[PDB]
Amino acid sequence: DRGVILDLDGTLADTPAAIATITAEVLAAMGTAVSRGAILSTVGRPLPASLAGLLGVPVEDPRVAEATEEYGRRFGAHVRAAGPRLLYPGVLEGLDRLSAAGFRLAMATSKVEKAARAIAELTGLDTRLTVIAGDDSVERGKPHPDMALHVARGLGIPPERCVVIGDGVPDAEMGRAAGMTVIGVSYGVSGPDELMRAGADTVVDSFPAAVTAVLDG
Ligand SMILES: [Mg+2]
Repeated sequence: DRGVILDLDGTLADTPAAIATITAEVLAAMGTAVSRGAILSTVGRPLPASLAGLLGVPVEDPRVAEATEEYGRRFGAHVRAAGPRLLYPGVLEGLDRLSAAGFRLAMATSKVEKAARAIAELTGLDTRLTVIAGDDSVERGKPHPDMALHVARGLGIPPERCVVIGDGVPDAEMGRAAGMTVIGVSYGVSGPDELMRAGADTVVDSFPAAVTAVLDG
């Protein structure tokens, strides 16, 4: 009777490299380019805000919508090409083990909700997850607690009995702010010290290790 709230990019789905590459493809389509470090700094964060920051324009600039739509096309094609291969090894099996032990599972992603659901459907996450929320599901996205509180409500589990698993500082900040335990993972966008400094209770180095941490309590 406990909840596990999982980030998508860099936690369940091995997408950081594809996100960086497709971001670059989209900027090239828009006739431009930015530093590698700038792109890397955005990986896994909300997409329109990230693209606006890389282009150096207001988020409401029409160039942002153009870039976001092009990104959606390219990323959607990538996800259809990958299917379940989009996920890190052990993810579906791990989620099944958590379900078997009586945990209710949710996704909380900085992707928009429609994209999150489509990815869940193409990878097989959909049959494991009770609730899916994205950046547009709530007024205040990561690092605010709201998304985690919203999915906890969806699960019917009080925040106190939920754990957040993610690879980003925003996930750790979201979980801590929501009054939840946080398991950071080091195989995504963040190193372990940064996650500990952001409030992770522990940091593990693989998804199966995160599952073991939850199962053993
Ligand atoms: Mg992430």
